[PDB]
Amino acid sequence: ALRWGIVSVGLISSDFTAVLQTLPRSEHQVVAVAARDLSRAKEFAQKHDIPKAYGSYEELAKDPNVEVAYVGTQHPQHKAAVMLCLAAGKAVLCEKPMGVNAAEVREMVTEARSRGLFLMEAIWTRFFPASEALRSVLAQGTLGDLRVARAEFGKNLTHVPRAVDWAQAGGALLDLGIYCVQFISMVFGGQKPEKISVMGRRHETGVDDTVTVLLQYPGEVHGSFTCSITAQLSNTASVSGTKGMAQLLNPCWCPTELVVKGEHKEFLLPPVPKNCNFDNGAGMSYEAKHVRECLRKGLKESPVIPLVESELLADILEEVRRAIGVTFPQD
Amino acid sequence: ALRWGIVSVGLISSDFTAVLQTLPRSEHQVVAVAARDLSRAKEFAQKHDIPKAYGSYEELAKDPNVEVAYVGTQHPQHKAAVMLCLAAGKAVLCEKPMGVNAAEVREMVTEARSRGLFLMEAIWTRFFPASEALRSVLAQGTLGDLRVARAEFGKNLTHVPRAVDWAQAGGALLDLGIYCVQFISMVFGGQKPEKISVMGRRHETGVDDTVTVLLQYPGEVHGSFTCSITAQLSNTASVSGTKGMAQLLNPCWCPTELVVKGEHKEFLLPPVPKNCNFDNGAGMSYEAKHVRECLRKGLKESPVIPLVESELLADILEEVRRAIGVTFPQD
Ligand SMILES: CC(=O)c1ccc(O)cc1
Ligand SMILES: CC(=O)c1ccc(O)cc1
Repeated sequence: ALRWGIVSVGLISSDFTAVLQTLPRSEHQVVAVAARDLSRAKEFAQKHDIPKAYGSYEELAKDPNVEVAYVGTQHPQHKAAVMLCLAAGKAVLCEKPMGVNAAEVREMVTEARSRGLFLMEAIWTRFFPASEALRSVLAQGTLGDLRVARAEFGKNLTHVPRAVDWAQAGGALLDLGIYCVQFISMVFGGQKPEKISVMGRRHETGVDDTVTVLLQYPGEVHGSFTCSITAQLSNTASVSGTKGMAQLLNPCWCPTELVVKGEHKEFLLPPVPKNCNFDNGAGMSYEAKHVRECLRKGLKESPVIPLVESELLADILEEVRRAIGVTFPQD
Repeated sequence: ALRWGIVSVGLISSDFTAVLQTLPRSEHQVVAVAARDLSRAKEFAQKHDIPKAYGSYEELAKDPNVEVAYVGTQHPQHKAAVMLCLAAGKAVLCEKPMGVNAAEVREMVTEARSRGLFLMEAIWTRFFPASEALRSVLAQGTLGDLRVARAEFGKNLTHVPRAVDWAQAGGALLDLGIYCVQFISMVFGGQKPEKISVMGRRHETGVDDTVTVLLQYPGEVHGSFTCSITAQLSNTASVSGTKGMAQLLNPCWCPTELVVKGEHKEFLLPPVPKNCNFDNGAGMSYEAKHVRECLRKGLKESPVIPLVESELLADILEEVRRAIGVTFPQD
């Protein structure tokens, strides 16, 4: 079994741990959990049936029983936790966005690379059967030559505390834009944009509110997206070429429906678990299964989200928020 | 009755004439028609029950029986036909886009203004009950403070001859972009953009293929749209603020469905006529009825599409196609 250690005990670690505990037991075991104090960790481990509990991440890094660490901390805390894990020899699945700016990402990627160890950013959307089916449509030429891609993700998240906090690097871009960038990047082969234009505005709590971006891609195709922490959007993503459009329906960040040239196709979520903190949370299984296959083949990264692309996604996102003046201390 | 004269006898003049012939007969009469030769005009007049037929537009301009002229010619032929009508004292409803660049529009607007005569661009979408209801939602503050608007209109139109012809000023912008610009302008009070960014590409026949535009509007809100003559898009338009989204469903350029915060509302088309050349063609009635009310109150323009806005829409569109290098002889 792939032996997992869970770093941090917040909402998203719950969902992930819960998902992992539904997988075949000869395939995945949750073996440890760390929090920033011992009691918060004993409670999670009791609630989630994990044999070992730690009051620091370093102690989990050092557990010779953990093979892969899941880093589910909040945005600014990923980098130091990932590095601890990599130094101690663990493969790492890091929550999104892997880092707060590009230099954090290069620094994690370089460590992983130099230590010969697996690192992946948990852009879970990529492993949903509906996204896979979309990649297959693109590979097959079904839409003809491509022309334009589009993504949207906005909700009123102003009452979701850590969504709007300057000190947690929240904001529309880092919470929701990341899904738009990864989608656009995916449809255009992970290629580097030739040019980016941005418009948006700020929110009163120190983060970004609403941001639209235009990306010029090679070969004369382009994307645009819009994200927001105040305005509801349609929350779909599309790609179109000379023979038609393919579209991931709302919710595009955890999609279960693909529409290709008018034809609908549904891809159901696993049955369990059922009361996840975040919607469609059961879909976290797809990436969990993905990390296991990669490790089993001895890969040091995912071909589906390669480290060199995580770096590009972080370059793009930082260029976007620099265009509208939004800075974090880490820059 | 408002006595109409029909300039040009192509597909769109058919639809319009057909619509006019369904209106209360004490409200509208079609009294003449002109074409570039007498036979093409006698045939249309026979087919459409119009008492008088002309082999030049000048002869229709000069008919003292016509009160308002409908100029349904192709893009490059609007300006000379409108001017003939205005010189001869007729009110004019001119098909979209009124002109091929901004100078054509200013020149028509100036003539209309100096002669004390009604001119309107036939942006028919604006008079659809669903668009009216959308304006009302905006006026009521139902979406909260606004944030962002979005529009799309693309279809494969490469087999529609005049859509892709350099010499008819076709292209994505002038055939479909115009609907996106007018929508975006409508949602933001007809205000002038602070800034525009454009990406797109050309089509092999001398026109534009696929174009996306980002418009910065005052008060820290923005729009984006995408149009295309090769790629199918979702063909919807939306606007969102802090309390939700309103959306005109496909087909957004002649909409019958409005979705506001999840709540659907349908607005049926008039019953007749039924086999129009263009979809939802029956909806041309709304603008026809609009021209009559304006003339009855003695207006020299529409408050719904004022001449000063037609000029701004033409400025925007020309700036957009100049950004990607697409020029017509008239520039
Ligand atoms: C921010 C985000 O990814 C998210 C996802 C699911 C929710 O139910 C609420 C918020
Ligand atoms: C280009 C356009 O406005 C249009 C409208 C309706 C159609 O059925 C086909 C094309």
